[PDB]
Amino acid sequence: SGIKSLELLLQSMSPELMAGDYVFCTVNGALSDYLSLEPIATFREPEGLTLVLEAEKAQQAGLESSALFSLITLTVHSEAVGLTAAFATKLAEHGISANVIAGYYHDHIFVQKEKAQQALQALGEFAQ
Amino acid sequence: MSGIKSLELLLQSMSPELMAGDYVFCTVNGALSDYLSLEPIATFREPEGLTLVLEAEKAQQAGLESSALFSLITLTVHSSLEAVGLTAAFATKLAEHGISANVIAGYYHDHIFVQKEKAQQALQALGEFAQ
Repeated sequence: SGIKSLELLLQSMSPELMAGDYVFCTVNGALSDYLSLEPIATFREPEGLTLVLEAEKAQQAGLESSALFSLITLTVHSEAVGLTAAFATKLAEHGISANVIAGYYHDHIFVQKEKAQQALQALGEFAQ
Repeated sequence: MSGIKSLELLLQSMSPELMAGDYVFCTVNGALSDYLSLEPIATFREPEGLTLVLEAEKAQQAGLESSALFSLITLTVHSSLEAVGLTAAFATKLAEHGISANVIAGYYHDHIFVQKEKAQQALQALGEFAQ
């Protein structure tokens, strides 16, 4: 019953592909300097500020970014350990890299834009 | 054959490093600009509100109420934002020891928030290698 409580958690898992193209940038400066860019996500690394922002905004401000990513919010309904291992393994099996940002309420997964539809279908296999 | 490349990554050290500080997760209302003075290490704009990841006592005496304490581990292992198998590898190493991870992918490295009490065990799990 400690085994199968994870399989129950995974069955309640529900992926949601969100709107917008995203890019990861790294900048040097105060977070305050980049507020007008309205980034969805922020991380202060010792190497500099990570901005996750709409690809539109990134090139309007002419930042050297990354490949385009799509955002999948991951919901569970609703607990045990192994959730991240499970969804990341499922994505890995389809040659999809998962760049996860834990928010307060949900896990947010950034996948290659070209692989977004593939990732949604793969993660949607759990609720069956 | 994508599953075998994942296995090869699992069998490697994540080269973990424990960072200074106790961290907490918070959800707040309104603009990030309101909270700049708190100097959050991480930010996420969720539909349900702004997530802030903050030093324990920066959050505590800003009146945001007690969260569970987190330690921060960075993976120094060499990788990009499109290396398939890496999240599965580190997430698996942690799960094998009963450790839940709150992962934030940075531009350069993955950063993992684990419960403060499990910080040394997370280092041990993450630092495991085959050869």
